[PDB]
Amino acid sequence: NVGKWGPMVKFPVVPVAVALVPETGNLLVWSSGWPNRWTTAGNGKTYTSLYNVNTGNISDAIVQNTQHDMFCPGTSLDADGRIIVTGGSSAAKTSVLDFKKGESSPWTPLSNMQISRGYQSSCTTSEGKIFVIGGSFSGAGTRNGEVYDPKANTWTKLAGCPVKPLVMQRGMFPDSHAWLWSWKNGSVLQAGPSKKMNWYDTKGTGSNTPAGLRGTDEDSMCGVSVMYDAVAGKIFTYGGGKGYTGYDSTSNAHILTLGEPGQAVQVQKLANGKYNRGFANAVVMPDGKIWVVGGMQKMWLFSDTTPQLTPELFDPATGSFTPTTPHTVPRNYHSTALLMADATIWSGGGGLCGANCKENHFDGQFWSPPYLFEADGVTPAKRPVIQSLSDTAVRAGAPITITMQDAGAYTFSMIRVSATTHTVNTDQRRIPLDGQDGGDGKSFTVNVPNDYGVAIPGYYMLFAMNEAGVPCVAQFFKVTL
Ligand SMILES: *[C@@H]1O[C@H](CO)[C@@H](O)[C@H](O)[C@H]1NC(C)=O
Ligand SMILES: *[C@@H]1O[C@H](CO)[C@@H](O)[C@H](O)[C@H]1NC(C)=O
Ligand SMILES: [Cu+]
Repeated sequence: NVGKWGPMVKFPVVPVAVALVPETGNLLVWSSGWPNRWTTAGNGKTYTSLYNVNTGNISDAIVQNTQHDMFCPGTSLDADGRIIVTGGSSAAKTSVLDFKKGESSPWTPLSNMQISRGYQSSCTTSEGKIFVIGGSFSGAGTRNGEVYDPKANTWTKLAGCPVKPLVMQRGMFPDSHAWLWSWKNGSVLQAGPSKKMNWYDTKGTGSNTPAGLRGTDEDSMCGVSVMYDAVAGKIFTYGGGKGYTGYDSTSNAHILTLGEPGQAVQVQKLANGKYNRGFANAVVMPDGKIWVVGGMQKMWLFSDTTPQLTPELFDPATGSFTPTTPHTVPRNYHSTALLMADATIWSGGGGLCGANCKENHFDGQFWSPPYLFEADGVTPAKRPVIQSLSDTAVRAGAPITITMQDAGAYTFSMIRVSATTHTVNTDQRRIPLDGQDGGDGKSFTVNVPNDYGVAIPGYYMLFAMNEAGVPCVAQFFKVTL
């Protein structure tokens, strides 16, 4: 039992960026101002397409954003499940999609950023603000840190949050794709890709302080990281290279353990993965395993060379990797992967290099992990069902009563609804939840962690896993301020 690939789909745009839409769980994908190519200046618009998980069908490409070419942006989901995309080819702009108004309805404008930028990272802070830093694909000026207040609809520079301490030594865009992880009291850990990690404080006029080196790791551009147990403060990191392009990626794997902001982050070095990867994606699953898919060995853009076609499942409880079933198409630069509400995992994309470019990959597939199958690894297991939640918009600390269709012993986790492009996914985090049996083996009460630095505001998927480890299809709910 190594899981199983689902059937292949082929979008009418190259799915370079993708987002899970709250409530439905549909998968929204976008490229740029063209379906199949990009430019630095962009086309003043974006093509998007949407996979519907209720029907299994894909809709044809539309120009859904008519003011902003959202190639190479920052992405974050805010406290209400709005997808906020910054910069990129239209390097000054902020756009927003509110799913409630229609998954295919026009993206609408928000305030321009103070500093124009592209290939920055964006994250939603414990206050529900949006912090960006870096990003020199486009724009101008030192790409210092700024913060978006979505109540005020303003962007403010944070003099105390310079980019300098995160910049790597070599290669293109050394200030870009920071591994940003929101934490307690408005803090953000930049965990990489520079071997030097740094705390940022997004309150006030800003502050920053070293968080320590990432053990013995080297600079790791377009390595991956994921916060697989926010309650324990754990982040898994893998791979990357000394520069954006030009060098061999690594199979280095670490676990970071966060304590208090401004303190030193603990780093443990694991056994290496079997495959070295740059431009991979990492996805945390409801059981706390991490799936690492794609990437290449010697890093170049728009290239299918030295592809790693065999993904790996990492289990933090064993500190070990296991290979899963190979795919046939490379998933290198501009590839994406994302957890779906049915606990399968999207993988696809790659390329975006013009008409008749053989490195364009419009396609992808959904990977069903081992937990969806019986011990023979081929028969689909029966799945539990959440009938209801007591509440769907709860505060930090607040209880939620979860009513299962069938009586039994269940475990729970909530995974933050997320989006990804260019290896960057700041939105994804897992919180394991202790469930209190309510008497009947059917109603269970959990509490949201009491800290908004752990339970970052916004939408989550609540999964219940039965005694076999088989997860249900998630319910959505939000954590409010
Ligand atoms: C897609 O749409 C068709 C009708 O065009 C519908 O019959 C079908 O059930 C939907 N899903 C799949 C997976 O074909
Ligand atoms: C939050 O951070 C600020 C620094 O901006 C600090 O003044 C305060 O001590 C922190 N609050 C808590 C509850 O730790
Ligand atoms: Cu790119």
